[PDB]
Amino acid sequence: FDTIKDSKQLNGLALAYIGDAIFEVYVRHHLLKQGFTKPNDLHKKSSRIVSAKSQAEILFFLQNQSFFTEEEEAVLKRGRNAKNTDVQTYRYSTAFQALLGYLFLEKKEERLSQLVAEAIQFGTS
Amino acid sequence: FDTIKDSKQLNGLALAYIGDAIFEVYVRHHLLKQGFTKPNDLHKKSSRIVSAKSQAEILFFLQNQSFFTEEEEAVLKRGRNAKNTDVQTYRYSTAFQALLGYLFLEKKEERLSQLVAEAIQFGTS
Repeated sequence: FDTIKDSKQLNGLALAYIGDAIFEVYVRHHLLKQGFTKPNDLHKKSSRIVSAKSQAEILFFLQNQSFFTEEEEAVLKRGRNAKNTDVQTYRYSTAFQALLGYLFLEKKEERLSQLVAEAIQFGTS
Repeated sequence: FDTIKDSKQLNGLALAYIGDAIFEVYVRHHLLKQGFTKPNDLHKKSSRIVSAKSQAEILFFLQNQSFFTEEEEAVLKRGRNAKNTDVQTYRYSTAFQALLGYLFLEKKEERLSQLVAEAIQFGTS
């Protein structure tokens, strides 16, 4: 993908907007790779993993592992504050989505794969 | 992403399932790159481009350019026949989604970028 000029200046919602799609590709790819193959199977599986509640729970989990660097912490803060979903779950899921968006747009490919794998480990289990 | 064993044997719906997410990342990235930045802006933009009607129209367009190779034609046939949306628009959009899924999973990265850019040229305009 092309570099986007000043992508790191993007507001939290704009970062969360790309992050949410990125997470969906990783999760759907994961489920295919596990040998699921049926439609109603795969959509039930991915909607469960990609839901706001589940992304909130994932982020909490990763915070207790002290997974993140200070740069990533700053991007999560940006997403959490970006101006039938709970307020706190909205804030945390948007934080997680903004970080994925950020890592993707900044082309931190290795770190993004690491983070999503961790997220998927927890969110599937 | 890891290779998925016998990914090319996947049924049309399973290929369309990953293709649809892939298309969403490309389209969202495109809109960010164009310097859109507002939420209600970007979602209105991408839902318009990624809708079944618009993917049907895109595929028709590309067919008249005789864009596709014979291998890709076979994958479109698989998606079109995979067992408030119109029947024909469903069939064509699923065909387009299965091809993107296929190109992605088979790691035909250059061809996938080519196809999506063409799709986005037409679908935005």
